[PDB]
Amino acid sequence: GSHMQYKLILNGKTLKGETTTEAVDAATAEKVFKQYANDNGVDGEWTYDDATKTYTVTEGSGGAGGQGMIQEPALPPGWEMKYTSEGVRYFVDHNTRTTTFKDPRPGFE
Repeated sequence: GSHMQYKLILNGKTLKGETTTEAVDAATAEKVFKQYANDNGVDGEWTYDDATKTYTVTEGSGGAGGQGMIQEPALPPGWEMKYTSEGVRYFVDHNTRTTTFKDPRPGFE
């Protein structure tokens, strides 16, 4: 009667499931399910649809590009390509501040 049903969907990776709760407020339905999702380690962009009273908590914000593992020329941010006084090629991880030998030729053929 005075109680209205509300849904929840936990779109997570190691935590996936659905549930339902009864409340007289929308804010209360949120707050109760937040404590519910909390103990499951699920928090995310809290979306809602007024047609179905479905609260949707998605674990994440985006997925980003699926392919593009550094396949472009030039040096990437924080990288230095410098040579020794003998013409030997070495790289500098300025991100961690260390030297590293990263050449496309393994063993220098």
